[PDB]
Order: sequence, then C-alpha cells, then structure tokens
Amino acid sequence: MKESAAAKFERQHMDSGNSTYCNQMMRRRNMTQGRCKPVNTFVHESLVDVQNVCFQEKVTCKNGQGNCYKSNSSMHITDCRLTNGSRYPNCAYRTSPKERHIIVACEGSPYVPVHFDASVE
Repeated sequence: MKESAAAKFERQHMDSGNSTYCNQMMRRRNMTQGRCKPVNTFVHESLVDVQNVCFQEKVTCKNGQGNCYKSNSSMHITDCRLTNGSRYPNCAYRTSPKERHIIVACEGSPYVPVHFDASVE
C-alpha cells in the first residue's frame, strides 16, 4: 500500500497536539475530497495510548465484525458532524469536544488501530 492502514487511521483520527476546528481539520485531513464525510472523530490522546486500546475490552464493531476494542479509560475527543445539509464543495461542520470511551477496530502485526468505530459515554 501507498498509504498504510495505520497511517490512514492517524490521518483521519489523531490530533494529540490540539468553532472552525472541524471545518479546517476535515479539509486538511482529506475528508472533504469530492464528498463531505458526514461524521468523523478526532482523538486528543497520545498515539501510544490509542494504540493500546487494541489490547483492552473486546467488543463487536458497528459493522458486526469482531475486531473492535473499547478503551478502559475515557479520552478527550472531538466529533465533527456535517451540518445544514451542506454538500461538496461547501462542507460545513459542527465541532463537539467531549470525553468518552473510544472503540477502535484493530488489525495487522503489530496489531494496531485501523478504524475509529464509535465512542461510548
């Protein structure tokens, strides 16, 4: 692959360094390329903490596959949600910071996060 699954996950979902946050980040992370990705979550924890979720609580994924893991700890995340029926090329998002357990799908060797599945209160 030209972009590994792990690299794709970092691009789509990690932002440990940090109203218009989602508008900027969805665009800069290539999630408004010809289509506005409707929902996307960014995680503000270290990549090592997120990678370690792959050894936490096994749970079923939203698509029904079994390789999803729910974090034992709550994490600082931001949800970006497409708003006002906006369409490419004018994607507008709402920014929602919160603290939730995250659920990720993991794959490979080493076994690392490849998809952000959901968050749980």
